[PDB]
Amino acid sequence: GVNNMENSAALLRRLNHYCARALEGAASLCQTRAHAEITPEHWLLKLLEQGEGDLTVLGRRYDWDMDAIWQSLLGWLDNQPRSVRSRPQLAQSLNALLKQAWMVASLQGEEHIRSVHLLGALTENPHLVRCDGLWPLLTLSQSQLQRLSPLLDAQSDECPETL
Ligand SMILES: [Br-]
Repeated sequence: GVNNMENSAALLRRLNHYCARALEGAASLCQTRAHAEITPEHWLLKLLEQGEGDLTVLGRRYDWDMDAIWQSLLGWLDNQPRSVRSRPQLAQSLNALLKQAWMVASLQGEEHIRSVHLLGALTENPHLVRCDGLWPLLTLSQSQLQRLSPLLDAQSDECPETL
């Protein structure tokens, strides 16, 4: 009903501008391919496409083979079957990832969701993705991600706008 609808909408409003822009990009990509559901893989592809956020900073720091991650996401994208819809919806796994990322962020005292929170949610629930090439994203624990906040705040485009 109404309360559930408004809860899902409040969750979308909590996304920072980087993550929101990427989610819109994922929805646009789904529309061009006439796919019914926006998955976390569609979102991760668009996050990496923007390539200046928390994920890119971590990839650079920990020397992830970013090309192999991108190729795995392309492979996953091309292997997805068409599922007729004039307009896409968020997949069950995406609503779950969004909700868990907010819970990760809110437990840290944050008001907004950034890509590191989506990563934190993913590392604690690896089955939210069904793409083998995403294994580097599962290498850091939530405790490690939390400790990396000063580095992310110095290098990511998702950092605070003030000191
Ligand atoms: Br990124």
